[PDB]
Amino acid sequence: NLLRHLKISKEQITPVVLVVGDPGRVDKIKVVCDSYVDLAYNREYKSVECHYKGQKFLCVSHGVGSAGCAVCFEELCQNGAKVIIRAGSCGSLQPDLIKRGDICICNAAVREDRVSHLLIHGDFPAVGDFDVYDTLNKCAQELNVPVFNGISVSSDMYYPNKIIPSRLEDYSKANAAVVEMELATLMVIGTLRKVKTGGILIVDGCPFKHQLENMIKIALGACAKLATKYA
Amino acid sequence: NLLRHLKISKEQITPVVLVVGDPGRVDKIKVVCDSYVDLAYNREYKSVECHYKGQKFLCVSHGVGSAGCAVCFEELCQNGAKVIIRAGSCGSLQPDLIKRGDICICNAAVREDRVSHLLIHGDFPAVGDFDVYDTLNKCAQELNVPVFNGISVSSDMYYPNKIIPSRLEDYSKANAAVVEMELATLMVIGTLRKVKTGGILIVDGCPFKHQLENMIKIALGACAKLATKYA
Amino acid sequence: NLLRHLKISKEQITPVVLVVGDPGRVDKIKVVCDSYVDLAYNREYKSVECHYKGQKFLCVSHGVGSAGCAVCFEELCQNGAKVIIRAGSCGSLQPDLIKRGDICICNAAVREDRVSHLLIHGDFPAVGDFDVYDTLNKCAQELNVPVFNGISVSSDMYYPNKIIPSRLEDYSKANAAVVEMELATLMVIGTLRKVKTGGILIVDGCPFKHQLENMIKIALGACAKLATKYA
Amino acid sequence: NLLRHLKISKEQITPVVLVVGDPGRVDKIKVVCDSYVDLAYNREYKSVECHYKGQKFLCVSHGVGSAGCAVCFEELCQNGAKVIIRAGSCGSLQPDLIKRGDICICNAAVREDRVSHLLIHGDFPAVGDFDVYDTLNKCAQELNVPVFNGISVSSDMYYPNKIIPSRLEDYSKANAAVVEMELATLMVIGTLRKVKTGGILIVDGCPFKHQLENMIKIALGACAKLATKYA
Amino acid sequence: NLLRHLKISKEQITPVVLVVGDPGRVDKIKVVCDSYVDLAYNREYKSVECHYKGQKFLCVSHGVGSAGCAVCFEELCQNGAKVIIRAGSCGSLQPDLIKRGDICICNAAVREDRVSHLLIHGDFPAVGDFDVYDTLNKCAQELNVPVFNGISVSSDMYYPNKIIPSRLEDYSKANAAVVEMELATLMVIGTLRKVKTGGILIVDGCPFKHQLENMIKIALGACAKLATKYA
Amino acid sequence: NLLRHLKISKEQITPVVLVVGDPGRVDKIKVVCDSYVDLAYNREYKSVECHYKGQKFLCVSHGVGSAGCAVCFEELCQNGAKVIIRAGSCGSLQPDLIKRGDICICNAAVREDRVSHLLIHGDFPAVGDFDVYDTLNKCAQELNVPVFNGISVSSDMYYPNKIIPSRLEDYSKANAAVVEMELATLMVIGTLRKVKTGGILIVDGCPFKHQLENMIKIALGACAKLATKYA
Ligand SMILES: O[C@H](c1cc(C(F)(F)F)nc2c(C(F)(F)F)cccc12)[C@@H]1CCCCN1
Ligand SMILES: O[C@H](c1cc(C(F)(F)F)nc2c(C(F)(F)F)cccc12)[C@@H]1CCCCN1
Ligand SMILES: O[C@H](c1cc(C(F)(F)F)nc2c(C(F)(F)F)cccc12)[C@@H]1CCCCN1
Ligand SMILES: O[C@H](c1cc(C(F)(F)F)nc2c(C(F)(F)F)cccc12)[C@@H]1CCCCN1
Ligand SMILES: O[C@H](c1cc(C(F)(F)F)nc2c(C(F)(F)F)cccc12)[C@@H]1CCCCN1
Ligand SMILES: O[C@H](c1cc(C(F)(F)F)nc2c(C(F)(F)F)cccc12)[C@@H]1CCCCN1
Repeated sequence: NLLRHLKISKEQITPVVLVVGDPGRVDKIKVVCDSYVDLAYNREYKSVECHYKGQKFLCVSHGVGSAGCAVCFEELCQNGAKVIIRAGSCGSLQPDLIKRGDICICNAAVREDRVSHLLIHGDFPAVGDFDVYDTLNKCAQELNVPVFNGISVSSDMYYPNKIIPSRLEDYSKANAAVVEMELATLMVIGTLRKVKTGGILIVDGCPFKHQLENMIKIALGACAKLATKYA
Repeated sequence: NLLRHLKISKEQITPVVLVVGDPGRVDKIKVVCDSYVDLAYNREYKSVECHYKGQKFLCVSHGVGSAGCAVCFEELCQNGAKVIIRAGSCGSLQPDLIKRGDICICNAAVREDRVSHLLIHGDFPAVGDFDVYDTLNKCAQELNVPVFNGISVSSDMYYPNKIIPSRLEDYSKANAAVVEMELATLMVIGTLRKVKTGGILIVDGCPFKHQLENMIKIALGACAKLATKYA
Repeated sequence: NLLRHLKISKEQITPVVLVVGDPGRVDKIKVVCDSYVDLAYNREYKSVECHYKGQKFLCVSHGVGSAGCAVCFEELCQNGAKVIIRAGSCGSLQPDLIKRGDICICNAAVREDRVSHLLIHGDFPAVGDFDVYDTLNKCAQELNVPVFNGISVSSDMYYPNKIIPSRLEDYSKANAAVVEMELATLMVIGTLRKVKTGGILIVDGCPFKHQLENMIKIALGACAKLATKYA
Repeated sequence: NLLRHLKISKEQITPVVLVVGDPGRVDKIKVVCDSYVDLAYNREYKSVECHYKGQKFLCVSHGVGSAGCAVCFEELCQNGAKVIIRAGSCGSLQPDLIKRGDICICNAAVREDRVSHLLIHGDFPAVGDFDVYDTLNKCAQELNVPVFNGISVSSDMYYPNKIIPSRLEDYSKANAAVVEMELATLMVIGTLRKVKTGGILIVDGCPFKHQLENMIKIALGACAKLATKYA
Repeated sequence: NLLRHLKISKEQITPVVLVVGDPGRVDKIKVVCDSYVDLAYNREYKSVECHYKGQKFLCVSHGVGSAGCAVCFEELCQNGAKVIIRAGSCGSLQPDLIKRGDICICNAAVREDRVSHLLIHGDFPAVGDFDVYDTLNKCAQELNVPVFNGISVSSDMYYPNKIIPSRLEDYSKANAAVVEMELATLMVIGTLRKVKTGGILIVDGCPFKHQLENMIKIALGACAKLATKYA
Repeated sequence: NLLRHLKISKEQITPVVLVVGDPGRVDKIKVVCDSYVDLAYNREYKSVECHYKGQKFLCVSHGVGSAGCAVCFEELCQNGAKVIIRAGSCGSLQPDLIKRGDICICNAAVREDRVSHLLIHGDFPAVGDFDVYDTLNKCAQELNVPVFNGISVSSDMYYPNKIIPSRLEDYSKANAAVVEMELATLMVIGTLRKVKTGGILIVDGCPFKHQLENMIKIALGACAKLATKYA
């Protein structure tokens, strides 16, 4: 009784799941835990059980882009996952303030996908669980890692054309901090299925004009903290 | 140099502002503080300086509905206000779980207004500041008052007709907790102007099928806590 | 058996109602009638029975903005009101032609609200009753007061930002005369509930780059004329 | 220097124009005037100069549907026409009240076209000139012909399918009286170009479940009345 | 048992129909066939039975614009027509490449109408039948007539205003070749009713900055080829 | 000078590219060619040079979903690819007619993504190149493999919820044949960048109520045929 795309079973699903885009990132994360168990690898979806600080939680890759990741997240959320934290990279939308390697823990997101709109009307917020956000922030503080907080623009467009103007500049003026491609989708799906979500991101560019290791530490720390509550 | 609709001046604006819909509610709130100073009353917008736990903060009425309240909130946000907490009433969207007199502290809202859409594209979240939410929650806990947390549906429609179906049932299924008329507007305006916002509401009905005093205590407590940081 | 927000009863509702935004305006209007009876004051909604030229009609304040005023107008329309005329202020959209203190009697309006869209699809016109418009015009003429006629832009945005362009310039080029915030809402609600509506406005600004007394006279005149038909 | 589709020249354009859909209707109208002059016939656009009650005005066919008629109306409005009255047939949207052969003089219309939306944002009303409406009504009264007044639903769909529900039932509940295909387009174009418009229609069906001659008389009467003002 | 607007009967409908906008074009086409039979002329809809290369097919005029032509096309498609090819004129959207008199055979179209949107959601393509396109192309080649291939922008706006920008420039950059007013409507209706459609157009202008006879030959050739299959 | 996500270089890009969703599918395809060269594997994007019938063309995996695949397709289209054919699986939208294992070669698609809408207005068709479609069809015929032809619904939603109705039933009634998740995106991107595209799909389910090998043969055959033209 395996999940259709993750090819893992319901019993293999822990309460806390760390998600990342790249299956290769799962491999670099697992070796930084105390131990791990490889579970499956199907398409872009790679699943490993991570063991860290006496706690147990999966790390799963979701692929690039909202529709791809919705299949991952739906399979998790409908099969016992209670907390999903996305860790990844992003573009800065405030290049004067937030620079290469800076880390942003996000509370909400702009819904520039389609799938969330196929699930619920556009007016509904893409918003993470406060507790997951508080936990992520507290782990950062404990490790003395400075971080930013803010809204991420989640967009299905990576390569713009020159016909329809990009809204990234509008959202920068609206004080959105960063840009990526899956957080909003995660948050809407999460909310609809009673799954607590959050997101922590490392800036690796700007669309306009050691830190990684720390980001990962923060994310694994938050997962261990959250996991403790369900064990 | 008075504000056009609030008829108060920039110097009279404290860092923290409590907002409520009804000017009569301002009067019932002020007398529960240690002392107060009546500042102005113009149209539906009543402003009083509240004194509570050694702290100083305004209580301002915003009127019914999103466009009316946007004029209030814009005048505050553009003239020195740093934290705005809305306190009011709402309908329950989960009548089995959340009942008459229950109190909900909200993290985000559904944007069923127009004014927010005239300010920023629909995909952008209506989301409150986490710190304001954490503060509100902590005051509740300190007073041993149980509370719910969740998304509020902010709608410009109070009296439905029978032509266009209401989305309230959709949003209830999407796990939105409550319904009111101004929170989303507050949150978008707040975000756009770098003003930290939040909302605490008391259930007084359902669109489908002592506690007040406690709500007010929580709200005044959070305002005093937040105010301390800027004095 | 009181109306929920107006706090008046069905029997207190006359066939003709004059509506204005500001409760203070009700007070300045009532004293210009032959006599009056104060009925209620709840939130921003102030109701007074006006007596003028042997006729009987209410003057009710509706607050600022479309959602707020929809609660007022729905309570009136569902409880026996047959004719509602809004009197108020507006911005000029044709500053070369229509200046400070000029009076505009409006036949239709731009629906830049939300509530009307929650009632009926966007394609439907916001249009006043011709008879109410003809009456308003005829009273103006009788008093030898010059007036303009045209479409009003009804917008939920008073304070623009600099992200999303305002449509006010588009509508000025489309030959819309004035701008305000509630007429469209009135007209749609009116049409949906078989209530005859209209609007007369005095210019008090421009968003781009004695007369009051006369406006009020015109409005009270039209109300007396219309009221005569139902008594 | 002929108009591109009407194949008439600017000098041949009178201040008042009667428009109808069918070129054959122009022929049946012209012979009921005192005299006439055939001007042109190109595609569906037939133009004749009508002479009636000592007055001079064109009767022009506009074809079926909004985009077709917009070319007619734009050529008229940009080349000296001041008043355009559409006369035609329609479906009843209130079959209990308004029956086969009843005549409706319309004040406004539902914009279920595209071309008007390519000219101006959806929120803007399709509304006729009050004076043209008053004139049409007064001619009816003079001839003792009973008439209805109301909003027409102007739709680009004549033959519905069974996938997307028709809004005709919604608009019937919204108290729209009749349905046709060009009035809204006329009214928007009219408003944008400072041309006074109106519409008088005879019911010839229902989408749900002697009089002609009188309609035509009313229309020719109104044209003669309006024309007198510019001669 | 006549069709309501075409005024022909079901038995008079051939499997292949050539459609054109102008009823006068039907007259110039019929005389180029081997023989013909005039069937009807009602409003802008002129129907003639064409006889060419031993084959039998109608030529029908559809009028200007999408809503008008939808009535024509629906009456054909619901009454036995299997193949509809539109032949007409268009504007070039690539003036450097495609010039006056050049001929474009179109595979798909931009849906800038309303009626198609009243039939099926905007996301659905306006696309012709490949076989009809292949046939049209092969007839061109047989007659050694050079042709272009591409998407046509079908727009309900002929005369732009200066408020809402035209999308024609956007679609030119998107590599749309030509512009006209009815192809998209034909293609959607065709697809919905299982009718095979296509379009061949001759450039006669640009919105920016012998060949006819050949176009007609190509169109009559394709109709004869297609007709052979059903006889 | 490697492509950012494909991690191949411009010189490694052939004129014809076969694309598939699953990187594992690339592996099963390559071994069926005469020979191959593994080029790269980064994230879900696996690239191999295929050698077949004396011809040279890449096979590249694009991942699940529209936004993910747009990064793949944009990198190809902007770096020398002239023909992209997608081969994959789909759901049947006509379960009576089109069954498990049946193969559909698609001419156009429904744009239920977001990224295409961020590139060009919704009215623009998602349509493949006719020549690629003709080639695919001819290879099928040569191998005596029966196939269907039609429109695919491309949707970003795989797992529906029960709040917002799925349009799949609407599109089935509109005669769309199949459903998948990337074809529309491919086709729009293709059209915008002057890249010829197409799609061949094998039915493996229905959302309502040997053949593989043949599909692959057809796809490799079409790629070899198309490649011959550029070598
Ligand atoms: O989402 C991450 C990301 C996205 C985008 C955006 F969507 F705006 F173009 N920009 C990114 C940037 C950018 F340079 F800011 F543009 C840097 C790092 C990651 C980015 C990447 C997207 C490609 C796949 C990996 N995630
Ligand atoms: O926003 C509060 C409120 C709104 C609405 C809604 F918008 F859904 F109809 N319902 C409320 C309810 C309701 F009964 F749940 F419907 C109770 C108490 C306050 C409500 C009120 C609205 C009227 C003015 C005072 N705030
Ligand atoms: O609706 C009236 C009004 C509105 C607006 C608009 F919505 F465009 F900004 N502009 C007004 C102006 C303006 F100056 F034209 F902008 C003058 C007087 C009244 C105005 C005011 C709005 C604030 C509350 C009282 N009614
Ligand atoms: O606009 C007139 C008309 C339209 C429509 C509608 F658009 F709803 F289907 N219904 C009509 C009806 C109808 F029967 F009510 F449906 C009767 C007479 C004229 C009608 C006709 C439409 C066909 C061309 C002549 N005008
Ligand atoms: O559709 C044909 C057409 C349309 C348009 C457009 F819709 F863009 F304005 N432009 C055309 C042009 C134009 F000059 F390119 F603008 C030339 C020839 C026919 C055109 C004409 C439209 C008027 C009625 C006859 N078909
Ligand atoms: O796009 C293919 C596909 C999609 C969908 C849809 F989007 F409707 F749900 N349904 C599919 C079906 C379905 F069973 F018809 F629902 C079968 C096989 C592939 C399908 C799959 C989607 C998951 C990732 C692989 N492609």
